[PDB]
Parts: sequence; C-alpha cells; structure tokens
Amino acid sequence: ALVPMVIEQTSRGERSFDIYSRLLKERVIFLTGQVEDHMANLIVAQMLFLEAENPEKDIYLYINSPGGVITAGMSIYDTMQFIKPDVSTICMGQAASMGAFLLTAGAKGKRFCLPNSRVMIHQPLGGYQGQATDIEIHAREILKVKGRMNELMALHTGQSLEQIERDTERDRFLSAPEAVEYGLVDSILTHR
Amino acid sequence: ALVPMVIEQTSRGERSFDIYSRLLKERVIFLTGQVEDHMANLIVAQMLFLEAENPEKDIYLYINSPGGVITAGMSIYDTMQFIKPDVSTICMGQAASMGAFLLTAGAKGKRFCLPNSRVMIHQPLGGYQGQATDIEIHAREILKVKGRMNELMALHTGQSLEQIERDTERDRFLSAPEAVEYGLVDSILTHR
Amino acid sequence: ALVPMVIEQTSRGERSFDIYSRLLKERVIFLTGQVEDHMANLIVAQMLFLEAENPEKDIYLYINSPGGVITAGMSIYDTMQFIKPDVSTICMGQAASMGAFLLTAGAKGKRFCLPNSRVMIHQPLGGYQGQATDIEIHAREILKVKGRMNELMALHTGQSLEQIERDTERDRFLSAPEAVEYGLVDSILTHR
Amino acid sequence: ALVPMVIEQTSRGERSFDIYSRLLKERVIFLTGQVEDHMANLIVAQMLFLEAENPEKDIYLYINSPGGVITAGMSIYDTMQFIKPDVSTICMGQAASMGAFLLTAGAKGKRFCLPNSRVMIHQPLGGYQGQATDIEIHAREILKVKGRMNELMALHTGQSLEQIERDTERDRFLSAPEAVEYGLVDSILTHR
Amino acid sequence: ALVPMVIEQTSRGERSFDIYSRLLKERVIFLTGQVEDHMANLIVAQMLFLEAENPEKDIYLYINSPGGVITAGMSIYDTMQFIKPDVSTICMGQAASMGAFLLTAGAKGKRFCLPNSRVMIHQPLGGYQGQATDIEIHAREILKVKGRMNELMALHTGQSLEQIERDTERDRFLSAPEAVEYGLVDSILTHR
Amino acid sequence: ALVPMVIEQTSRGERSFDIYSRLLKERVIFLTGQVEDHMANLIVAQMLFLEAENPEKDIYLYINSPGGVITAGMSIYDTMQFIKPDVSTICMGQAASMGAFLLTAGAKGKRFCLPNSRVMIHQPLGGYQGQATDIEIHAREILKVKGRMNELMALHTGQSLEQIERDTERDRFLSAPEAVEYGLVDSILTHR
Amino acid sequence: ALVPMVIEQTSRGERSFDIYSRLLKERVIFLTGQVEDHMANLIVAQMLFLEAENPEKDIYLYINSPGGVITAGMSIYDTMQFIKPDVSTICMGQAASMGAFLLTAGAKGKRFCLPNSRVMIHQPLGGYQGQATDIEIHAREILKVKGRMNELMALHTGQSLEQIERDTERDRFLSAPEAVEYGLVDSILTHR
Amino acid sequence: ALVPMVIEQTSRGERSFDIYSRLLKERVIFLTGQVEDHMANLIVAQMLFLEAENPEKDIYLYINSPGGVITAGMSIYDTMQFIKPDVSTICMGQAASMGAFLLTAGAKGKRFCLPNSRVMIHQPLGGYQGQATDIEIHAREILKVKGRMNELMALHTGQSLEQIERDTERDRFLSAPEAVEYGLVDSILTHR
Amino acid sequence: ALVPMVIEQTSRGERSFDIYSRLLKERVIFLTGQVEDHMANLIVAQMLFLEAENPEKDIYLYINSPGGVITAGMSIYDTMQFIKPDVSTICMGQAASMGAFLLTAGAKGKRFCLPNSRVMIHQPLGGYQGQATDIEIHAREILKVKGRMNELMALHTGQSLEQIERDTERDRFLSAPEAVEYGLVDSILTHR
Amino acid sequence: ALVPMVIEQTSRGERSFDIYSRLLKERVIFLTGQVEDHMANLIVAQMLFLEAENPEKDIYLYINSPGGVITAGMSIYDTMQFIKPDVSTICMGQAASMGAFLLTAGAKGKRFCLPNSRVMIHQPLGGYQGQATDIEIHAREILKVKGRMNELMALHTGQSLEQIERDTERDRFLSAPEAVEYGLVDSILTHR
Repeated sequence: ALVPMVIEQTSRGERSFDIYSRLLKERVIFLTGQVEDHMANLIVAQMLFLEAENPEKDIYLYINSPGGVITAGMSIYDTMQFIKPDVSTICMGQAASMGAFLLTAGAKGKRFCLPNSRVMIHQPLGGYQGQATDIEIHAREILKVKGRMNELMALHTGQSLEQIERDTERDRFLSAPEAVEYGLVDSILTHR
Repeated sequence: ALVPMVIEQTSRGERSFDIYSRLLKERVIFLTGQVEDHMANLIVAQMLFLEAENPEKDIYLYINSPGGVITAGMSIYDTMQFIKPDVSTICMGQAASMGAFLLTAGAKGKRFCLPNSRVMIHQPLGGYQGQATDIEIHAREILKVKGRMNELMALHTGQSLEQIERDTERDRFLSAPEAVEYGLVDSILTHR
Repeated sequence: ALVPMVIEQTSRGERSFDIYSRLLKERVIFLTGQVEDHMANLIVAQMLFLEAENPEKDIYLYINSPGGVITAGMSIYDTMQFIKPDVSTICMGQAASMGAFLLTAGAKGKRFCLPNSRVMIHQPLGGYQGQATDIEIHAREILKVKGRMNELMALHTGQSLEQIERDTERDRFLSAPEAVEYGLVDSILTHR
Repeated sequence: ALVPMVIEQTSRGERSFDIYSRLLKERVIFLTGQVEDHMANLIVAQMLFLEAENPEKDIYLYINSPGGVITAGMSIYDTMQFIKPDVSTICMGQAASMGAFLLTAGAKGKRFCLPNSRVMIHQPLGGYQGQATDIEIHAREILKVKGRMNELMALHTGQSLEQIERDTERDRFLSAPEAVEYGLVDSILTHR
Repeated sequence: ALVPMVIEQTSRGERSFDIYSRLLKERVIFLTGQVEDHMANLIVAQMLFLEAENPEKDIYLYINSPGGVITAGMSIYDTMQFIKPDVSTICMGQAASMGAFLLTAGAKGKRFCLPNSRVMIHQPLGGYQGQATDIEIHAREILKVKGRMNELMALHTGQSLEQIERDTERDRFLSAPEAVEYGLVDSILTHR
Repeated sequence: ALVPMVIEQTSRGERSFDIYSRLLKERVIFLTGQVEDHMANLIVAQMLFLEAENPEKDIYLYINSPGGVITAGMSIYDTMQFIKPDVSTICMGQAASMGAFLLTAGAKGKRFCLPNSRVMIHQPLGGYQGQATDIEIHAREILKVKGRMNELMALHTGQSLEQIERDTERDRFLSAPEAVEYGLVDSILTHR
Repeated sequence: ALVPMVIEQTSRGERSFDIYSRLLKERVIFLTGQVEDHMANLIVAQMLFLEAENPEKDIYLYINSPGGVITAGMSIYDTMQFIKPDVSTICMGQAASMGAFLLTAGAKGKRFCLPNSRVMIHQPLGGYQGQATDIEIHAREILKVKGRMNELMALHTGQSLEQIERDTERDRFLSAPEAVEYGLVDSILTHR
Repeated sequence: ALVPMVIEQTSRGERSFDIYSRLLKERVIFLTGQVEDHMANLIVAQMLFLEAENPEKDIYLYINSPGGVITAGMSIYDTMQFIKPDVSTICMGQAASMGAFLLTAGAKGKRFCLPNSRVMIHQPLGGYQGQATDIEIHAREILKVKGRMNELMALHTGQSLEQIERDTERDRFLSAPEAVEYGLVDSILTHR
Repeated sequence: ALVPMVIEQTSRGERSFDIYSRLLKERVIFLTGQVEDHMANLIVAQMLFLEAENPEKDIYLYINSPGGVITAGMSIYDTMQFIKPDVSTICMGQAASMGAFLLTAGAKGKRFCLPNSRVMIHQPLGGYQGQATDIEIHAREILKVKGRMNELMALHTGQSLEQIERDTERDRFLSAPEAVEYGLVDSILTHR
Repeated sequence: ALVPMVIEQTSRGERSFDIYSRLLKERVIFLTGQVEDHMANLIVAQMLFLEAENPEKDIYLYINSPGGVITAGMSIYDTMQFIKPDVSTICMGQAASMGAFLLTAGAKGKRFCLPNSRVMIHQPLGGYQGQATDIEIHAREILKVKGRMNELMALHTGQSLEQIERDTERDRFLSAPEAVEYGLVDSILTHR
C-alpha cells in the first residue's frame, strides 16, 4: 500500500477504486512536486476529462508546490482558461514561484488558501552558453517572458503593472493574510 | 508479500483488503517515516476521505517519525484543524521535531503515547547562499517561521510562550511521563 | 497512482481504464518529452490504430516538446501524411525544433496553438569523429538533411525557400501571434 | 515467483493466497532483517489485526534477525505488552541485539528457541557531531536509553540488574542451551 | 513472462499457476543461488506449509547453490529436522559449502545427486576489526561454530570426527561418485 | 623553465635572478588570480620588505584579478594604508570585485589603468546553514561587512554613500574611461 | 618564483634569501591558514630558534587564520608562554576560533590588530561514534576541554569567567574596536 | 632534463642557464598553449624586462596557440602597445582566436608567419546563469566586448569595420598567403 | 620557503641550514604526526647519527602525535634503549596511544610534558579476515602483543601490572598533572 | 637520477651536464612520444640555438614517436626548412603518422633508419560537433589539410601525387627496406 484502496456503494456496490481515483471522481485534482513536463501533462489530461464529464461543474485544484519550469506551467495555465467550467484553486502548504502564479489564475472569487500556508513570488530564472550572437538572441527571449509574466500578474491581482514590477525584483514572501490583502487569493478557509 | 492480505465477512463475500487498507476502513491512519511533500498529500487525502464517509466519528493517527519539511507537514496540521471529526493522535516509537509538532495538535483529551516512546522538540533549521541582500530576505523568513511555530506550541501545550522559547533553543528530549507533565500528551496507554 | 483511473458506462458497465486510454478512445494523442525512437514508435502505433478504428474521423495531436532526434521525428511526420484521416495538431507549452516541425505538418486549416505558447525553429545539429574521408561523407549527409528540412518548411508554411533558409540560421523564437502571421499555425484557440 | 501462491478450501473454496498471507491467517508473524522503521510499522499492524480477530488466542512471532534501530524495535515491544493474547516468540537462525531483547519479551513460559540458534546481547550504539554543548545533550540521552534497556532485560530474564549490566559490557554470545540457563528462553524445541 | 504460466485440471477448472507454484503443490522446493536471510526465510515457510498439508508425505528439496551465510542456512537445517515427513535432498549443478551441508542433512537413504554434479566442502570463513579484547570474543565464537559444524558432518556422514576435521581444512572437491563413497549422498540418479 | 632567469651587473657582475625577483628589486609587485590567504600573505610580506629597504620610494602594484575572499583581501588593504611609502596601483586585464576594491585603494593621484581594461564592482556574497538562531547571527555579520565596504568605496572614490549603495546592488561594469569619470582611477596610461 | 628571492648586504654582500627567511631574520613569524600539526610544529621550531638567537628581544607573530585543531594550537600556546622573550601578536585579516585564542595569548600590552580586521570566538567542536560507554568517555573529555579553554580566556582577557562562558555559547563576532574594549587586544594600529 | 642547459662564453666563460633563458637574452619570447592569467602575467614581465634592458631594440614574439581568455590576452596587447621598442610577431603552428588577435597587433611592417601555418578568427564566446535581470547585465557586457574587438581588428588590418564584422560571424580559416592578402600579416618567411 | 633557512657564524661563517637541520645540530629531534614506517625509519637514522657524534650527551625528542602503528613504533623504542646517551622525551600537544608509549620510554627523571598537554592510553587495535584457522592465528598474535605492551608500561611507570591491565580497557585520558602522578612523566615544565 | 649526469674535460674540467644536455652539445636532438605543442615548442628552440652556434654544421634528429598533433608538428617542419644547416633525421623504434612525415622531411641523402624499425603512414584524423553550418566549415578545413600533406609527401618522396593519395587511405606499414624503396628514407644504417 503505497496508496490505500477505498470502497464505495452505488447500485451494484463494492466497486473499489484508488485513494486518488476516488477523489478524481469528486472533481478533485492535486498539483504537487516540481512543475515539469511529464507531470504537467497529466494535470491537463485530468482537466480535459473532467470538462467532458460535465461542462457545468467546478473543478477543485489543490496546490502545494515550490516552483517549476515556466513552459510546463504555462500549459497548465492555458488549459485552465480554455475549458468551460471554473477551476477553483486552493493553496495548502506552499505556493512558490510558478506555483504562486497558477494559484492566482483560478476563477475569481474562488481563490482560497489555508491559514498557515505561504506564498512566494520572484523573477524568472534562466541562462545560456554560446557565441556573443547567440547570447543576445537568448537574452532577449528571457526578457520578453519576464514582461509577459508580469502582465498576467497584474491582470489577475489588480495591482498596477509597475507595482508588480517592483515586487518581483527579489524573492518576496507573503503570509496567508498578506495573500488576501495583496490580491493573490480571495479568502482564507478556517473551519468546516 | 511486502504487505500481506486479509479477508473479512460482510454480506456476500469474502472481499480481500490491503494490510493497510483494512485499517483505513477502521479510521486508522499511519504517519511514519520522515515528513516529505508526497507523503503529506497522501495523509491529507485520507483524512478528507474519512471526513466524507462519516463526519461524526473519530479518526486515529498513529505517529512514529523523526521530523521533516516544516512547510509540508504544516498542511496536515491545517487539515486536522478544519475537518469535522476529532483526530486522536496516539504515540509510539518516536515523535521528533515536526512529528512532535503534529502529535500535540490532536484533539484535546485524546493525545496518547506508549510508555517507552520518546518525544523530542527543537528550533527549526534552514540556510541560504547568495548576495548579502538575498541572505537578509531569507533570514527574515526563517525567523518568522520560528516565531509562529512557538506560538502554536504554547497554544496546544498550555506552556507560556517564554517557556516554549527557552525550551526549544537546543534539543530537548522527553520520556513518556515527561511528555504528560509538560503537556504534550494527555496520557499513557499501558495494557488493554 | 501516478496515473488515475476513470469509469465510464456503456451497456452493462464496468470496463474501467486509465486516464490516457480513456482519452485515446476520444482520438486524442499526446506527444511530450524528447523525440526519440521508442517514444516515436508508440505515437505511430496509436495513429495506425485510430485509422483502422475509423478512417473518416479526425485525430487530435497535443504537442508539448523541446525537440529531439530527426530520424525519430520523421517517422512520425511520414505516418501523419500517409494515413487517411486528418491529423489536427495543437501546440501548448512549447514546440521547439523538431517539435515545431511536426506542428506545422498537421492538416491545413487545423493547426492551432494556445495563446501563451512558444514555437522555436533552427537548422539541424550533428557531428562526427574519424578519418578526413569519413568526415566528408558525414558532412555531406547532414547538409542534405538541412536542405530537405527547409523544403518541407517552405511547403507547409507558404514562405519562399530563401526566406526559410535565412530564418533558420540562428535560433528563431515566435510568440503565438507570430506563429500565426508567419504561417506555422492557422489560429489561436481562446475559449471553448 | 519470488513468493509462491497456495490455495485452500473452506466453503466456496479457491482462496488463492500469497504464502505469507496464508500464514498470517494461522496467527504467524515473521520478523527478519534489520529492525528498521517501515518494517516495524508493518508488524505492529499485523498484531493489531490478529488481536481484533480473536482476542483469546496466542500469536506466534518467528524471529531471525541481526539487530536494528531501538526506536523502531520499541514500538513492537510496547504493542506486544499492550494487546491481550499472549505473544509467543520462537527464534530460529539468530537473535542478535535488538533481535534478542524482543525475543525475551514474549509471554513467560512460551519463549522457545532453535537447537542450533544463536543469541547475542550487547550495549547500545550511537554517536554525534557538534558543539560541546550539543554533545552533552546527546550523550545524556543515550545513557538514559542504556539504563532503561537494562531494566527491561532484568525484568524479563530474572537476572539481577547488576548481573545484566556486567554481561552487556561487550558482545556476549549464547548457545541455545545457555539461553535457557541464562533465562532468555524457556525451552528448546527438538522434534515434533 | 519472466516466469511462465501453466494450467491444470481439478474438480472446477482454470486454476492458472506460476512455473513455481505449480511445483510447490507437488511438494517440490528449490534452493538456488546464495543462501541468505530472506531466501532462507521463505524456504522455511514452504516446508512448514507442506507438512501441514499432509504430514505423511515426503518433501523434495532441489539444491543448486555456491554457499552462503551459516546463520541463514541453520534455520533451514533445524526446520528440516523438526518437521515430521522426510525431506529428501537432490544435488544438481553444485552444492558447495553451506549448500553441501544442507545436502547431507536430508533423510537417510534419500540423499541423491545427478551424475555430473559437484560437491565442495570447507571450514567456515569470517573476520573482525576492533580492540584486542573484541577480537578475542569474536575469534572464540567462530571457532565454536567450526566445531559444531564438524560434529554435524560426522553425524550425518558416518565419518569419524577426526577424519572430518582433517578433510575440511582446505577446499575439498568431490565428484558425484566420490560423494557417494564419502557418504555425503546415498546414490546417483541416472535415467528414469 | 616555467619562469626564466635574467642576468644583471652590479659590482662583480654575477647576479642571476628569477625574473620575478628581478622585478621585486624594482619595487614592482604583481597581484593576479583569485585573492586567497596564502597568496595574500605573500604580498604583504613583499610590501613590508620593500617598506624597510627604502621608506621614501613608491611601490608599484600591478593588478589583474577576478576577485576573491574579502578577509584575505582586507589584509592587503590595511597594509597598504599602514606602510609609509605610496603604493601606486595599476590595472591591466581586469580588476573585478575585491580586485576593484584594492585598485582604488592606491595613493590618490596615482591610480592608473590601461586603455582596454575592465573594472567591475558589486556587493559581497556569502551564506550559511544551521539553526534559525545561527542563521541570524551570520546574517547580521554579512550585512555589517557590506556596510563597511560601502563606506570605504565612498571614501576613496568621492561618491556619496547613497550613490555607492545604489551602484553595487547588481554587477556594474565600467570601461577604463568610465572608471576615470566615476573616480575609481585617476587616469589612463597610453604610451611610454 | 612562487616565493621571490631578496638581496641584503652584510660584509661581502653575498646574501640571497627567500621571501620568508629574510623576514625570519627580522624576528618575524607568520601564522596563516588552518591550524594543524605540521604547520604548528614549524612555528614552534622557529620560536625556539629565535629564543636561542637572542633571549632578550621580542618576536613578532603575524596572525591571519580561520581556526584549527586545538591540540595543535596548544603546542604553540605553551611554547609562547615557556620561552623567555615576549611574543607580540598582530591580527590582520582574521583571527577566528583557535586563532583568536592564540591572539590574546600574546604579551600583555603588545596585543595589536589592524583597523579592518575581525575576531571571532566560540566554544570547541567535536564528535564521536561508538558504544554508549565510549560515548560517555569522549563526551567527558570534550567538556573538560571546554572548561579549560574558558579559564584561559578569562585569565588573558580580564573578563570574569561567567562572562566568558556566556559569550562563547554561539559564534560571537567582534570588530577591531570591540576587541579592544572587550580585552582581546590592547590596541589598534593605524599608520606607521 | 625536460629543458636542457646551454653554454656560452663571454668574459670568464662561466655561463650555463636553461635554453629558454638563453633565448630571452636574445630578445625572443615564446607564447604557447592557452592564453590565461598566469601565463599572460609572465609574458608581460618579460616584455617589461626587455624594454628596460634596451628601449631601442626590437622584441620578437613567437606565437603558436589555440586561443584563450580575452581578459588575459588584453593585458598582453596593452603592454605591447605601451612600451617603447617595436614588437615583431611571428606565427608558427597556429594563431587562433585570441592568438590571431595578438598576432596582428605587432609593429606594422614586422608581422610575419611561416608558410604552413594557419590563422583563425571568430567572434567571442561566453555565458551566464541567474535571474532575468542579471542575464541582461551580462549580455550587454559581452556585446560591448565584441564591438571593441572588431574595432581593433579593423584598425590593425586595414579592412573596413563592416567587412570585419561579416568575417567573424563564424570561424574563418586563413592559410599563410591568405593572411598576407587579408592584412593580418605583412609577409611570409621562407628560408634564411 | 615552506621551511625557512637560517644562518650561523663559526669559522668562515659560510653556513646556511634549513631550520630543521639547524636544530638537529642541537641534538633535537621532532616526532610528529602518525607513527608509521617511513617516518619511524628516519627518527632512527637521526638517533644513530647523534650517538656517533657524541656518545656522552643527551638527545631531546619532542613528541606530538596521535598514535600510529605499533610495529613501526617499536623500532624507535628499541633504538632508544640500545644507544648509549640518554633520550629525554618532551610531550607537547598530545601523546596518544603509541605516542604515549614512546613518551614514557625516555630516560628516567627526564620525561617532561608541558602544562596544557594531553596524554591518552589504550589497548592495541587490529583485525583480520580469513578462514577460522587463520583467524585463530592472527587473534593469538594480537593478544600476545597486548600482553607485552602491558608489561613494558608497568616496567616504565612503576604501576603494577594489574593496574595497567585495568586502565587500558577503554580510552583513558590524563591531563598533564595526572600524567605526573600516574608515572608517565616525571614533571611539568613551566617557564624558562 | 631520472637523468644521469656526465662529466667532460675541457680546460679547467668543471663541466657536469645532464646526459641530454651533453648530447645537445653534439648537435643531437631527440623527438620522442606524442607530438604536442609544448614538446614541439622545445624542439624548435633547440634547433634555433644550434643554428646560431654554427650555421655550417649538420643537426641530427632522432625520431621515435607514434604520431601527434599536426599543427604542432608543422611548426617543427617549417623550422627545419627555414634554418640554414642541414637536418638529418634518423628513425629508431617507430615513425608513425606525423612522425613519418617529419622523418622524410630531413635533408636529402641524409634520411636514415635502423633495420628493425617501422614506418606507418595514413590520412589525417579529426572531428566536430555543432550546427550543420559549422560542420561544413570544419569539414572543409580538414580536407584542405589533407590535400596539403599529400603534396608535401609527394615532393619529398618522389612519388606521384596520385600514388600518395592511394597509399594513405588506410594505414600502411613499411619495414625499413620498404621505406627505402618507397623513398621515405635514403638508407639503412647497420653497424658503426
């Protein structure tokens, strides 16, 4: 049992699924670990599946991750915007870097976060080796990406673009109440 | 047979279950080994799944583990606070550091530890490399975390805050009877 | 549970399958990671299968990849052109190098990319060690490949051949709107 | 076929079991290899299960192991003392170190061993690196553990405490007949 | 199929088995490869299982092994002597060191070996690092084991003890006909 | 001959020196490569040696280095300020980081750099691992060092302190004419 | 020339020495880098030599070091106290840990440090692996050393012993003016 | 005898030094291997020495090298331009990259290469890892260097600046007669 | 100069020695670091030389070492006893294990240690791998050595053999005053 | 004594050289091992020296080498052709690849090889990794070198160019008599 089994009664009954498949059936998706290319692809397959199961119901995305590859993260971002039903994002543990970015991309009014969680934002990282000509080609591309990420932050948070520009210079840490004040989440969940 | 199978009679079976799934069905969750990021999500999934079947029934969380990532077993803390049932955290083997942090978080009156167990508590660890400017930023965040963990210990144990700060500067080991006097647990189980 | 299970009902029920088999059933194929031989072979097996299932219906190919081996990539390219149904290619995340090449190889009018994606193109890479005589042989072969790849780009994109040659000398990056104008894709998908 | 299958008939019949589950059914538990944390956790789960299936019958524990971690070994010990049915420990191969302390912890009168087996006992090991202040803290804790283990040995074997301390100064090896005379076991099994 | 499946014919039907479970049912156990604790732990479980199935029928042990750990080998030895039905040992390939020891331990009159097999016997190996005092303790224990193994060889083979002690000082190799004259086995199988 | 010998006549005409000893004699000291303790320890010995031979004459220090350990570099800085004769610093190749700092420390009016050289200046780097308490102690010390280095820059260059703080947050590169305008050096050498 | 030669005149003028023997002649000894046995063994030989050359004159010891082995360092300490002439210790760069200890041990009134230097002090470090008995022996010895080192600090600095104990619990950094006030050094040198 | 000794007679005839010092005496300096800081530092010392010996005579620099670090190479360049005597460069073997640059920097009318030599010229290489902000800073600096190197090539060769920029886009190889026609050297030496 | 040169005046005064050669002339031998064969072999050569120089004068041996190989050390032990002049041993830093043995082997009345030194003694270590027969041979030899070392300690220190036997079971540490009382040294040197 | 010293009489007789310097005086140069930049650089310095001492006398070059770097080897070739006195080459052991090339380059009528030697010739080796465009550039350069080396072989051996090209496609081995007929050498030395 790395992952335990659960049993559920329906019609015929029995029907024993996994501890994670049982939750996918409850329109629950978890995002954890680093955001890469093989894992992000699965998150997308799950969202497309749920969208085709019932276009009118929300999908809940639980976020707990330190960061990741911008490209992989953007495929998640765009699916989350394309599909018809709202995706409600919940931040538990941490949402840092690219994780924070995806957290704020949830449906407006449905961005929650648990009270002892942490959110951290910063500038995009990268690098390169090669001829001076190739160095200038790659340097311009990273700068364009940085600019694009800042615009999406301003769009989703309500902050001006310049305010976003200043707040991403160095690593910036926000407590759950600051995420609410700043505009990354709408509210803090407390008790059932 | 890394993990053995068991059988039980219900209605028209038979029906075999994992040596661990059989116990999840008994609302018993084990938390063993070092607290990571993948294991923590699995514990959370089990608690929610146990709060979906029957919300008016206690959930037992046996705990034997030497500690782990602070910000990833500080998301098993917030799921226990929030759910409807009572999580009565029994002790065995050891509960050190973050493990000793979760043990005291159980339902008041229901924190138990076996007589030959050990509980150890201490100040959180961390580190960083970079420009003097970045060092300052990261140093501030770890200090904020230290302060918050002390407040939660004082809250759950009944100790004054200053007493908690003094007692965690360097590792402190407590025997099962001292855990009871200190207030980390309510009682010691002996024999059935 | 790296990959979750899903349930569907038809006649008598049951017949549970994985999250990727469920989407293959909807004639959806995903292409991620590096393009190599063992993976390319699977993409081809899936396309041959779907053709046999229903020669008149479109096959959807999701493309999110950094590049890869040209030979492996060409087996995918030729299969797409050979089989009867149209293949509609959709870019999310990135389509770089060989990935970009396969993206433009989809059915005309059906090449779509999500709005925050990136496409990057460049001349082929290679190398060799050996006697001066062998070096000459291998250098000639890579140059022939470069020439052929450029002809196919001009054919599929509508650019002149000379324009294609100039544009692949150094890594060239295109944003989603640039890919549309250039002629690599027909359009940008927005919302369902 | 690392582990073979066996079958049995009851009512409906079949019942195809992995040979180790077939023996768990016969209230037989094996303890082999190093006494770590994951393995001990599994043994405890098996004992709780058997004590919940029939509180009035003995549970045999077959021991063949070189030693291990004290903390993990202690949760096994406490569970054996807590649960209602007698636990009878048999030791074939070797019972060394922590593997010998648990061998004597079985129900009095039911501590049989093998004829060619070996039992070895010794003082606990440990270590530490750090500031002189931290060294003191850790040195004190290991000494407390040594003292506690000596008390339990004297309690279960009938030896005086002073005799136990002298005998664990350096590794002591006992043959099966000596284990009987010393009081580690009650008797030697020979032929059925 | 690393290990192939086979089908039998009983009162019901189907009954599919592994290329090894099928033979366990015929009271055939194989001992191959190096003797160590996990493997030596599984063989004992199989022998206990077969005695219970039918106490009045022989168990066949097929031996092909280079040697191994004495402790692990002794738990097998004691089980063979304890259980009621005869255990008949057959040597194919090689029986060296501890393998040869177990070979001769079978039921008298039922020790066979194939025509081109090889048997090799020798005194035990070991070693130690530490203080002169610890060295003495461990040296004494290995010598006690050597003495015990020689007594058992003489007991099972009929050779005098002095003869066994002289013969095992250096590796001794015996061909199948010599194993018979020496007394390690009773006979050689040839053709059915 | 990694280093060639040179011949010079004085009185009797027999003198043969290592070319570097020949130049030490002409009050020329070279500083190249990383600044560390053993290397720095030798430069200080050379300056003290020259100060003793003739307290009234200048010492020429040739600088070509990427940076180094601040502590080691500070022992060069203090010796230069302490000893009686002027030390004139000349930058060839590069003077980065700590190298730049030592360059500006030369006697006022005598700081000179060659036409194609480069000078770089940035805030100090560092790091630590450990308990939150120790992290705080170490973070405070690096910040104090940074502040002291900035005061010394402002002192030697004539820039305001706030201007120095702004200019060192991120790596700042200056060409030889830029070093003159900024005040790091007084002038550029051209031709003898 | 890793180390340059210098020329000095006496009678004939036939003197060419290394960049260190020339200074040994001026009763100057340098201590740099880690303190360990071979390095320390050389410093002691140099002091004995100089003591014999002229028992009435001071020896200058330049210190620049991160710390080191206590035992090795104590052989320098005792020699400095045994030999007749005063040893004047000068701190440049840094004097950390054992380096600080040796710095304060110089002749009273002659302990000086340059203006931008740093001095750091802390309790001794160490460690051990072994049986609980050995751990106790080794723990006691390190604590005795801690005690003795503190007494010597109090003796040489004028601080009370209790003040010294409090100040060495955790790394304590002192700037040159703090070292003068505290009493580790007598004064700060400025300019010749 | 890695480097042999040679004998010459002057006055008393007692002259025996390493062959490389014998050639330094004849104002011949060799440059081989990668250009880097320590080796460059030594060449500069040799040129300064020879200038002092006789400011009116030519210095011959033998170049045979694959390239190297630009910063180090520039200190060689600036010294050659600064000192009084003409420096005549001779290329044998190869002068690639930075080696080619220094070759053309010799005195006009005195740049000569041997008949089977090769000269290579290309734009500078480099790279960086870090935040998008830091990447920009580093990318600008490498581009500034590229610009400066092109200006100096055009100055010394007589080519227009635009022609130099085109010719260094990718490695350009020149045979000895081509170097003469292009203007990198003035002539080819043939026979004494 | 890793090791500096010193100058002495005699007749002509044309004498330059490496500082260790200079001290050998003062009949001073240093013994530092681990005691092995190549180093021990040099200590012996030096003593034989000095014995020949003047059979009627003392030789001083400075000891600072963390033990070493007994066999190598015994060649120093026997040489010291064979040669005519007394050898006076002085302990600084530490004399551990074999180092302590050699320390007490000096001439009676002339064994002296500095006040902050440490002396540590323990039974010999060793080990072996092989056949039980070889293990016995090697175990006997180490025990004979232990016995012989115990006799020599008693002879040189004046302690009874039984007292020595008890005191070396576990590492025993002695402070300088304890070494004097115990009888390892005759006195403590303080000041010249 | 890796290289023995020899003594020779002249006038006063105070002459002691390394055996290799002794032979340099006899105008003998040895070329052994791989041809690389540093070794080639030394041979050139020796030939220039000998040319200066006496322009009218032959220089003898002993060749024993497996091959090496062409660029480095060509610098030897060009010096041999440039300097005034004839260079006579002698092959002993082997002259392979670049070694064979230099062997034939000696003065006509003076190329001699020993009877059991071997001479081996082949086309040049090389390689590259990079963009298809860079591969083309490097492939062209290696082919130009191949063409040039064949022309020089034809010039020195007297073979037609086509014959040289055919013979070097694959390694061709020649015995000393075969080298003579082919024209690589003029004759075979036998006895003094």
